[PDB]
Amino acid sequence: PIKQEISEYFKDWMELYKKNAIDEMTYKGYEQTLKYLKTYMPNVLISEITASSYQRALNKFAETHAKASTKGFHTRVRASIQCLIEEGRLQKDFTTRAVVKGLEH
Repeated sequence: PIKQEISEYFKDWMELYKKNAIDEMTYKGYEQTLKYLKTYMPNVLISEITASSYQRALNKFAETHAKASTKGFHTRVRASIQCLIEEGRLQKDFTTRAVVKGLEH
């Protein structure tokens, strides 16, 4: 079972598998994505997120960010959900088909 806030977990995750492992300038991205997560998805529990929820959060984000930017957010969040799946703590990867990443230009 996986009961925790999406934002909280992301930080937990990044500091475990990304922190000192990846480039410094690159880690900045995860810190940003973390920040974003805290904003667009406040007390959102990982176990409540649905393909729709996520797509919706992603849309709201796209209406104030560029495509490239919104993409980076998604991709990074997606990666954190993977280990959650692999570990067998999360049933369905809601970020799976939500591949739709609203643009801006």
